[PDB]
Amino acid sequence: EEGKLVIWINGDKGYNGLAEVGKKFEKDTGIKVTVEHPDKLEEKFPQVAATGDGPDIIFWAHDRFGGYAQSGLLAEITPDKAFQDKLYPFTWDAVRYNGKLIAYPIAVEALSLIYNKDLLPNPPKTWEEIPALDKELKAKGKSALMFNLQEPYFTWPLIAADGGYAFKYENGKYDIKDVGVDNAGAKAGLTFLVDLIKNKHMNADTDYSIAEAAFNKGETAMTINGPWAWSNIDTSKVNYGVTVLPTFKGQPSKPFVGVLSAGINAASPNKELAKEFLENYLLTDEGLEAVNKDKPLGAVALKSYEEELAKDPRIAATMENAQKGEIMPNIPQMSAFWYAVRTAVINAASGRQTVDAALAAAQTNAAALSHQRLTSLIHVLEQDQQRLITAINQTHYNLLNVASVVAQNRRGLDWLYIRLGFQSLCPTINEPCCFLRIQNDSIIRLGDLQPLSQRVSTD
Amino acid sequence: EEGKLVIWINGDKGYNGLAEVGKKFEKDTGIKVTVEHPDKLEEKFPQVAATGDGPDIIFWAHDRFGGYAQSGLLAEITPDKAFQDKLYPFTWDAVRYNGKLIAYPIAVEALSLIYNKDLLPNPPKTWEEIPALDKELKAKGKSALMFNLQEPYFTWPLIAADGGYAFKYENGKYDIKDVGVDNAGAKAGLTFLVDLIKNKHMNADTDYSIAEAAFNKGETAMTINGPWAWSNIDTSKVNYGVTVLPTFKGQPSKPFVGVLSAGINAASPNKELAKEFLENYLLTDEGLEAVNKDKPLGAVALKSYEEELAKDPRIAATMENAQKGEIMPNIPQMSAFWYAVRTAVINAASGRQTVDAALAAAQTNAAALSHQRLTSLIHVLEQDQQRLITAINQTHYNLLNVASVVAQNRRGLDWLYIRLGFQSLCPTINEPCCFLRIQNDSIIRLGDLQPLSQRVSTD
Amino acid sequence: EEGKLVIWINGDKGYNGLAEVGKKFEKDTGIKVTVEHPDKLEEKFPQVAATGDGPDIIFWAHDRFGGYAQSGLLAEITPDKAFQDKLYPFTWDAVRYNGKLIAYPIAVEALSLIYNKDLLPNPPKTWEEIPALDKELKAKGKSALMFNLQEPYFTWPLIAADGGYAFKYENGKYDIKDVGVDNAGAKAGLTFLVDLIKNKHMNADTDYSIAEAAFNKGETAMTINGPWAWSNIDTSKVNYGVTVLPTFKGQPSKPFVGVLSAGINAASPNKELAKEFLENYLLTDEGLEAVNKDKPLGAVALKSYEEELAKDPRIAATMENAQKGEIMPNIPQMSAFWYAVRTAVINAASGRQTVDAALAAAQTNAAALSHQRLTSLIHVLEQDQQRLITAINQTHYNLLNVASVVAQNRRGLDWLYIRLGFQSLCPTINEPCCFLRIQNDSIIRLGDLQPLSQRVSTD
Ligand SMILES: OC[C@H]1O[C@H](O[C@H]2[C@H](O)[C@@H](O)[C@@H](O)O[C@@H]2CO)[C@H](O)[C@@H](O)[C@@H]1O
Ligand SMILES: OC[C@H]1O[C@H](O[C@H]2[C@H](O)[C@@H](O)[C@@H](O)O[C@@H]2CO)[C@H](O)[C@@H](O)[C@@H]1O
Ligand SMILES: OC[C@H]1O[C@H](O[C@H]2[C@H](O)[C@@H](O)[C@@H](O)O[C@@H]2CO)[C@H](O)[C@@H](O)[C@@H]1O
Ligand SMILES: [Cl-]
Repeated sequence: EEGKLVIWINGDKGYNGLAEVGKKFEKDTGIKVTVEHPDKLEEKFPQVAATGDGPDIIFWAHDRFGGYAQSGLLAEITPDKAFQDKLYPFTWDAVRYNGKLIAYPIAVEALSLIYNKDLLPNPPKTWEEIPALDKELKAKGKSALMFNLQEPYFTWPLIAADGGYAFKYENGKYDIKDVGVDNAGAKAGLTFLVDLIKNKHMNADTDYSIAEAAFNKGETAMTINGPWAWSNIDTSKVNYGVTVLPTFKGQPSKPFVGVLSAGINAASPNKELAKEFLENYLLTDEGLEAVNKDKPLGAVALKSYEEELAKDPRIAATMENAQKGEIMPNIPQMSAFWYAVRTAVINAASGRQTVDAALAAAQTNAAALSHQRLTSLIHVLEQDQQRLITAINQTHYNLLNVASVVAQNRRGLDWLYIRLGFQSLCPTINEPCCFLRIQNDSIIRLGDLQPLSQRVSTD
Repeated sequence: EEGKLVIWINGDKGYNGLAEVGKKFEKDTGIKVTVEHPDKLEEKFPQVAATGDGPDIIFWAHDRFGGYAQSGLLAEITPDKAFQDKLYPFTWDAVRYNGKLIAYPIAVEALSLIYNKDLLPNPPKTWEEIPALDKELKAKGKSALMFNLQEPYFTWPLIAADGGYAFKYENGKYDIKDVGVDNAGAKAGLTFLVDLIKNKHMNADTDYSIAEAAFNKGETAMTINGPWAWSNIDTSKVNYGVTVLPTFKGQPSKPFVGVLSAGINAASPNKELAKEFLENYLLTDEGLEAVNKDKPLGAVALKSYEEELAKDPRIAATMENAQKGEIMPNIPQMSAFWYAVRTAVINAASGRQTVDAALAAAQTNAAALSHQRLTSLIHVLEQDQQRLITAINQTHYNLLNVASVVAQNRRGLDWLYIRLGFQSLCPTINEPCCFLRIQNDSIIRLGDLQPLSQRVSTD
Repeated sequence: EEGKLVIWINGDKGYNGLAEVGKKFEKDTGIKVTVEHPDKLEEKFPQVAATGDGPDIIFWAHDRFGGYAQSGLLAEITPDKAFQDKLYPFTWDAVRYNGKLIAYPIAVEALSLIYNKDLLPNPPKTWEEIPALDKELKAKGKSALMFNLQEPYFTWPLIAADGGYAFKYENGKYDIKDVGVDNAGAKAGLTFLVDLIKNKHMNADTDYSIAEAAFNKGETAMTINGPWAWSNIDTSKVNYGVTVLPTFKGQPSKPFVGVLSAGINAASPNKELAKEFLENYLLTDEGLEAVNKDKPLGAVALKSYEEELAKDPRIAATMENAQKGEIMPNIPQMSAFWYAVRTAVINAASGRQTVDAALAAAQTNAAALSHQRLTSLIHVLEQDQQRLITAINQTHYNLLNVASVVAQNRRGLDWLYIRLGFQSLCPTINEPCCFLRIQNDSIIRLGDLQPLSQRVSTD
């Protein structure tokens, strides 16, 4: 592991293009670079890193990096002044935590409205016109809009539009106790979304893959997604545009803006190699181009290459949406916020909770990293109890099966004894009879249990 | 469910009288009203309401409504100025939360001392005289005092008398971090109560039903209860009075005063029908009278009807005790407070904990809604582990039973083989013998486990 | 239990000498005194005391007593002015909590460097010289240093040296939210220690017993321990000295100073007997001498006897280290702090976590008594799940064993039926055949579960 590099990046990004940068590094230096894209990497990273494992370099939007740093998992990076000047200062702000740089910023990501120019020459300026737009499109076997409803990143622009917010920003400092997921703006936003589902303009089950396939197959007029998605739309040959997100109550949708960033694992014995790879290889016009040609990065942090990329109307639209949204905080509590909003949106979308109760609970859960932890614990314990009860049940049925064969064996022993002219088995061998007797009251008592979450609230 | 009303109210209130109001509503409008009184309604409500179920209207004392509102579960009510003027302003204060009305107030409830005039013509002015009073009554086969020891509502007046308090009220705002369940006043109060149990003037097991039956049967000279209880005493024909609660250390007992209130479920598609039922039907002299004749409501919020009720010496006594106690907060943390005091009082009463350790723990638990949650979780997990271990144990014994029949079957197979002049089973069929071999070290290791609560504290 | 005394004291202290004081008490008064030294007494005490059990008198360093008092478990002690003057005021400060005395102080304990004068005539002034010292000692079949790595008390002096601290002390008041276990000083301290283990100058598994035996057997040049340990070194006949702890980065090591103290259980019906035992018997030159001759107490609180003890160069060294360290807080949060640092040090020492991730987690856990509680809960639940799964697994294998005998019984039934000229069992008795059929998918699904802690973090 010393003398080589392992890099993790998300499965929706240009990892094959990044591997080409790794191949050039290897060509020039002899150093092997391996790029992986595990699932749930943003959750896997802190677990493996804490034990001194995990990759040398970790790529994610900047919002998770404050927590990683607070947890002891990141090396402070040491770019000199000349390198720092190569990148936009606002990108350096995104990766600064308690005064220290904790990652290299790569690219600015914001969500936009992506629309099919052949189905919809002139896309809606407002969210409110969508149901009527969907009505007409449905008559022709299409739909107006499909996007990932399973990740709150995609719904947040709408929730934020009328006033919803994560943590209040005042005096240059986020207040972790002031959360705006349950104010009037947020409620209106999510109610409008759940209204779309109620009136069957969207489906609660739609996830990344489903929306992408529908848009890329010409089935839906619009989707909501980031620069990474453009590559596959090009391949699909759909005639698409990338524009400003619809307004809600006359207010701009407010995407949470992410800076794709690369951190160095505090436990890496390859911190200098990682620095040189990121600074001398990836963060160059040629390194970034290789990644971008694979899956587009968005508006890159590197001024020299961004000056070219900026002339792309897709990148102009990206930055227009960015300017309307807000840069994500990188505070450790961002993971509690996302977990809470994720739970709210899914619960509300699927009709398992009301909008207002979903959001009230999110408000509580976002307002403490320990709050979600308790929520997560009870959720996981509830699952474990069901797995335990299931195993206990199956063993019971297994035992009943075995008993059935034992009973047949006993009947066969008796029949034969009698047929050969003895008494039945037990008086013949002169033993008190052993009878099958199975108690099941315990098993029945387990099958009665309401789920753990309910029983904890009802105590 | 649209076009009809479902109402929940507690099993100790006039629900048959409320159903008569529902019947009149149905007569005038065609709208069916169904009144239910499930057990634990105050705990069932928030669970079903959060999923968009539960009743249209929920009745409880006002203290729980802040939490329900904070959780997204209540509609703001919209009574006009003319209706608002019909009710006392202090009752409207009880149902106001973060500036909004969240329920209709119905009636003011306070606990009083109810005494048997034939056993006790002149009831005690002080708690301290009770043991000597009980001494003499016991000589004649009676007791001085019996009341519900399972619900802290009933013991709180005593605990509060010498200085105990829930949340500190200053600057018109409750301090959730300043809790007075473990100060000197509170300790003295609960010690005096546990002293009554120690010296056998009361029993820790006495609950609502036991006290009510004893008083109503003429077995005990005194009880502590609310206006709802009077109805059944009338039926019993006991000659009773309703008076000021005894003093403790020369201080008035301080009942936590409740306003029976009716909220509208945020998820009800019948919010206007509910408004009209509460405003045009229940909150009238005739609506309230129908409920009151069933079980007395106390001092009603409706000025017109209260002006009659006030002439009742029982209602005068009720309000004298109310004025000496304090209006309950309606803050979300009230449920943590009640849970904590409930646990303390029962633990101390039953001698499972010392007064001082019981109250110290209550202090901690009341000082955070998340604190009780952890306490409740561990309590529930401890129960679940025991249920799991019990099932695991019974399956083990089931398996031993099955094995016993299998062993007898094997002995019978061998005997017969030999009797028919073969060798035993296994050399005859030419197989290595399979032997019953049951491992039980796991089962024994489970039977060794101290309860979860102890093991978590001892980690 | 009324009319006798039960005393708990730790197994490393002079409990046989304390029992001699108990015997003198019994001789003079008739009152039986029983001294016990259960394991984990500091954790057992609060559990048994809360139920009104446990000893009359509890001995521990003063740091745990604030929590015991806050939990309702200690009697305020009532020494008069004349008795108070017998002991140093700073010892009385150690046992004062929210303005009240909650224990009798006995003796001041600080860790020192204990060295073998024959292996090491001139012990190191610095931690940094130890690896080179160990290098040379190892060549002669010895080692430089061995001390208990399982209890953070012993490692803290080093962690504190360069700036690590527990709770920030300002304005005479500890800030429970300002914890210094994860600052630069603390990280450097623990990194140096783990570096010693990496480079094999110490072993992560070394505990109290192992270090004591190695030093007392002449195998290692140095150990770190308190006055109690001297007694067994005397017995060993090793030629030892007791000196100032090594410096780290030119800074003194900073032992957390403990005052061995004796509290009276709030639930004791023997509070006056306990007072008289502690004041009239133990806290005398003769009482303390009896304990000290068993295992040395350190610098005693009793001025009269300390004036003699102070002339001991071992006691001078003890107090030099004390003055360089700091008196422990007695705040309730000390137990969360010790639990957190214990976990960090072991995790880092054993290489299960990195120094930086270990300490970051400790920082979080020390910063709330409820934080550790959640950590402890998940740790205990993880263990319980494994015990449950193990039992579920063994029952499965038990059932497979039983099934194997049942299958052999069936084969023997068939063979015999056929041999006696019938058909096989089932067509002969004219029954559909029952077959053994065991489902195991549940069991396999349980064997797949990652540990609970990981799954809760990954939710
Ligand atoms: O859905 C919550 C999720 O949102 C963001 O993740 C984005 C990411 O920033 C983009 O690069 C892209 O991969 O889509 C992701 C959503 O699936 C946050 O960065 C992440 O922390 C958060 O969990
Ligand atoms: O015991 C705690 C309990 O007290 C109060 O409940 C009262 C209620 O207000 C009365 O209407 C009557 O029904 O007796 C109840 C006690 O059993 C609080 O209102 C309730 O929130 C709390 O849990
Ligand atoms: O290791 C943490 C532990 O440290 C202290 O315990 C000391 C004790 O003070 C000494 O008398 C001696 O017995 O060694 C102990 C360490 O094993 C704290 O007093 C204790 O609260 C803490 O858990
Ligand atoms: Cl069998």
